[PDB]
Amino acid sequence: MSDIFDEAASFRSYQSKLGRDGRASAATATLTTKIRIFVPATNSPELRWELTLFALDVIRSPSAAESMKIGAAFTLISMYSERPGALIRSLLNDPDIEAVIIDVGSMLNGIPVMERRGDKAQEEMEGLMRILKTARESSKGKTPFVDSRAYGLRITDMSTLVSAVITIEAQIWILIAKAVTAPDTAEESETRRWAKYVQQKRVNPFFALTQQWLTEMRNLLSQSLSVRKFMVEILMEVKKGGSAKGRAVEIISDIGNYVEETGMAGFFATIRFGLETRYPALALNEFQSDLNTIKGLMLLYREIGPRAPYMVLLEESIQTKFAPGGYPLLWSFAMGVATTIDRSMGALNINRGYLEPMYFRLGQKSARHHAGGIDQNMANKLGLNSDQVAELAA
Amino acid sequence: MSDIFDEAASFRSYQSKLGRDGRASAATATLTTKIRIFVPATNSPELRWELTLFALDVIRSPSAAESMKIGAAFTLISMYSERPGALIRSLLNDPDIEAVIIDVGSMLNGIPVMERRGDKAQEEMEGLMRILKTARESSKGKTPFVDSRAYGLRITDMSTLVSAVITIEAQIWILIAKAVTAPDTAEESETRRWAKYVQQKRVNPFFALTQQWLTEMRNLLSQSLSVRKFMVEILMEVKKGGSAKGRAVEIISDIGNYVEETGMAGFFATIRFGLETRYPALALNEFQSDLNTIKGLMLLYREIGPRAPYMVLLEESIQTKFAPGGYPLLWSFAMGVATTIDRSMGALNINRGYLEPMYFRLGQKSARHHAGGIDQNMANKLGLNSDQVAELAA
Amino acid sequence: TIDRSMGALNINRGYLEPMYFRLGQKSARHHAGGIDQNMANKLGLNSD
Repeated sequence: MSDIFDEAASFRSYQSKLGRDGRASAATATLTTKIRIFVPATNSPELRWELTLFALDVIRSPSAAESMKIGAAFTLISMYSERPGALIRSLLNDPDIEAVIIDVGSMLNGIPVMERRGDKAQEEMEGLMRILKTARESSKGKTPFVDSRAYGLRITDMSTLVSAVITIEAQIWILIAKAVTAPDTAEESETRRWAKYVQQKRVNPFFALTQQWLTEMRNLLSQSLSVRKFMVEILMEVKKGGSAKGRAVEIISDIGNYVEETGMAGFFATIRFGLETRYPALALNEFQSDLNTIKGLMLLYREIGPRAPYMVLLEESIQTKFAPGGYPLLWSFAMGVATTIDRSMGALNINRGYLEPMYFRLGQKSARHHAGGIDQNMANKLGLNSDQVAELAA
Repeated sequence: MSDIFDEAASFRSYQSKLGRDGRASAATATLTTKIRIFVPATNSPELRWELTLFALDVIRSPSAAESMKIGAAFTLISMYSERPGALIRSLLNDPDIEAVIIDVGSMLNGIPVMERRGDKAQEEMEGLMRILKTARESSKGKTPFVDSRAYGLRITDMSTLVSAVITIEAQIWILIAKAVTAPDTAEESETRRWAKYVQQKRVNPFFALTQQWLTEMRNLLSQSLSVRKFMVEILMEVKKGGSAKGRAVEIISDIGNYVEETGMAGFFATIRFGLETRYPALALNEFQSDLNTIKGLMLLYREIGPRAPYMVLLEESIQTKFAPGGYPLLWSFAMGVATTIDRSMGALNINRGYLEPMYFRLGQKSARHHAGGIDQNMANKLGLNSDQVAELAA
Repeated sequence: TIDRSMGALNINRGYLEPMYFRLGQKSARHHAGGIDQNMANKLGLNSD
């Protein structure tokens, strides 16, 4: 009767937020791995420039352990800040890892430990020379930068160091957008992002890392979740306005615009195209289930918090509930109108196992062959009967 | 008269929750079996790696007693946690078994009990040696891992131990989804999950157990209810958000996303297809009793609690009431409409004794030949008669 | 007529009243479709 078809509406709503309540215990505590991070102790450009040159080699090194690679990645990302140690410690929310911040101090060819020389210090020094030698020998004499003069470059001016650092920072931050969604199909948008900043003169193109190095870093960035968690945390904190933003932060925030809502195009295309742009072909006894699920998903996205857009980057388990497959019918209809309306929509890979071509065809017809689609008009267009015909005349 | 057909509805509602009230006594207390669990006392990677290798061997062993196999399974599942004993003790709700947590301490080829050597210890040592020898001899020299180098592999880095343990836990946790529903028809969805996690780089494919070991572990998991209860409790605790989630916890929750509502495809398919997607063929005076039963089942499911999705895993007696057989007509109608609508639905085995082919045919017709089926339109589609005709044309 | 399993039940009692049994048999199939009160308004359901 009347009561039924409404009990389920609450039942499906209740089923979504079934056990997602309360607080968990500390028993489920992940084992932690020690991560050694080399941060510059001082503000001297010569030390910082020599440090970021070292961090580039460690990432490019094939003999480097993964823990060292994470430390080099953390060293690079926090190079812009005047207090890299404070930034890492106050913006780390990774239960998987524990970070031991190491102030570099002075700077040799490698790094001087400068702590009880001879006692548990020489072996680390030999290891770093093995890291540096293997890193340089692995490549065919090719420096990480696309310009060989950018590697053996002496930096003593603070102005030059800052510009050089951002270019290394910016080129790294391009990769996060398509590091886990489709890392193989990258280097097209990444080059487009780099070209945009070069034309804006925000980045000096002299310090341009080669694509061989970028592939090595992107592979490291995709494998490791701790680096992604730290980099997402920076994005969220920078996104919060209120204070003055420096050149380093402004580029990071600008890059974060492309990073947001990544890896969830299937869900958002359904929202933008399938749900909005109201087509008379919506209520057809086969979308009401998907419409109800989509409505529940909106509340879940609002409930998650500020980490919702970067769900794929953090690999949240809640993301699977958002993926198409729980509402394949409306999603198939949604990309049916999406491919016809948006020219860019159509390069998306949607060769899933629940394509439902019949509903895809209906979406294709809905964009063009359905009707003109005049929604409720606040302005009274009493003589616009032919106006729709002229619009429909194409 | 008017009172009839409402008195009957209240009677059925009261009969559903007939005697499920009050609190039971302690007289009906099951006999408990001692279960010996070997947990790592320290955090040294070598000891934990040796312990998980021993657990793999014991599980693979054919001469192992069932209690030893359950102990090995509990040892494996809790290896990721830094304090496995606390995790097991604080997440155990099994009246059938009592767990005696044993801190391993040091590690020989097997495990040193290190408690009054010579007194009631040498027999256990020789028993464990027999277990290991039988496990190694039983297979044709084949290690549990698909790579022979992964077995005799020395682990001293914490990161490598974490990665290997994560891979082993993931491969174990794939089996729970289809361990009791259809264990024989597995190895397809399990392989799909493994491929998905490999493509996400969450699991290192080097530590991939062979399919023979996976079959043995799936058989053990299907036979035993205590392991299933422990893993369902872990899933429930992990599902509760609020705290930071590690890589192991994220993987476990992502797997539990697939685990939820397993073994109840008939009921939920009935809901989603027959109940929702309102078809003019619903109100037919042969579905009213089924609709009332379905409503009562919905209230029962809401009443059960957070264990409602995992009733088949825990083998709850309430599950039999949820199974089709109390509402075969609406279930058959929903199966027909689902098979016509959902392409994936149709690989389901529905060769029951209450198929009612007439209602299956009625649902098949209602899916396609019935009508366009335009529901209540909030947006007024004045001229959408031709739109409905075109939609029905397909 | 409705439940296939129902029919293995032994109902050979002394008060069978076949005339009312026959009417029940006709009620399931030959009586009518039996459209009950419809919360959803299906105006075009005459052919349905």
